[PDB]
Amino acid sequence: TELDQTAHQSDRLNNALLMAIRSSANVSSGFIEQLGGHDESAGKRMALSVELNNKSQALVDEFVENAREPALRGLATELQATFAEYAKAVAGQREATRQRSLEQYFKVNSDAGNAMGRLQTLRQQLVTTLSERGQQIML
Amino acid sequence: TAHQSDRLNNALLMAIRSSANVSSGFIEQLGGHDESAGKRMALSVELNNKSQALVDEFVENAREPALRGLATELQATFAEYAKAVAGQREATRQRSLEQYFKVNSDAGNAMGRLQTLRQQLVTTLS
Ligand SMILES: O=C(O)c1ccccc1O
Repeated sequence: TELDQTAHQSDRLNNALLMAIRSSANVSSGFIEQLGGHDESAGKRMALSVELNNKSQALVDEFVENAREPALRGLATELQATFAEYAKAVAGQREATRQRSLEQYFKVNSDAGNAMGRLQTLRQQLVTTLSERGQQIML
Repeated sequence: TAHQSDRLNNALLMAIRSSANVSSGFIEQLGGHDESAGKRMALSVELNNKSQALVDEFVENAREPALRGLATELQATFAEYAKAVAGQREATRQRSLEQYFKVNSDAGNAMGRLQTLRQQLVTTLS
């Protein structure tokens, strides 16, 4: 049944990164809605961005708990540390939205992109490692 | 089955990055970063073309009747998302905040459905 446990680890990964990117999509589009005077819609996107990054970090933390094989743990905790960096930058984008400052938005939008670029590469290496472990069981 | 999951997961990650880039690009236009906004727009076009190609490969390789209806639903829902993101791009080229807001709800709801659709598709891929 360790076979179906590598699939749960892979789905936690894919869901975490998808929601992590959806959260940045919500703050940027919410920032635009705010500049158009759509305060209510912008507030809902801020809340959705909070909820998505919290859900993603919960999956990430569940991911590193169940990653016990050392061929997997080395990439797992770098994914957690990189994500905490990504989460703070998106949180910085949200406070710039509430403050209506393009200045603060550009200040941390480069941080979010850098951490997201490393998150996507870390997912690729982790997905390959999980797929390799699952295949190792069938042979 | 491994190629289908890679197509599905990469298609969705690239589709959401295509949207995040046009919103980023729109914000750069508001700040006077016209050259940097053009680079976000081009990357959004490319991510959309690549994710559309993966969705097409996925649907063609999803023949087992347990997946045929779910694959077609993914295709149509993905079409709704891409159309909205294309509307985000055209609202950006016309520098219209109101046109951006109109299509933003269509993109958010479609991607919320794609998130649940992808989960159901990979459990049927087991
Ligand atoms: O994924 C979302 O929730 C979303 C929201 C607004 C715009 C584009 C999007 O993908």
